[PDB]
Amino acid sequence: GSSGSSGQPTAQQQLTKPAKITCANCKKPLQKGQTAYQRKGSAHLFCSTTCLSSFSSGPSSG
Ligand SMILES: [Zn+2]
Repeated sequence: GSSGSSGQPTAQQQLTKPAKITCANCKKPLQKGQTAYQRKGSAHLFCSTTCLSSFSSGPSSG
């Protein structure tokens, strides 16, 4: 005979949704109005190209 778990224990606490917007690279408070950069099929914004590119990590389980 034998046994198993086959369970997925999940439980975390965090803010349902953010209040303000920040760069996904430098994490800077983008003033309301300033233009933001967004990649294709992605929900991440950036302050400027310099970051948009920097963020890109590469071939890492992605
Ligand atoms: Zn940035």
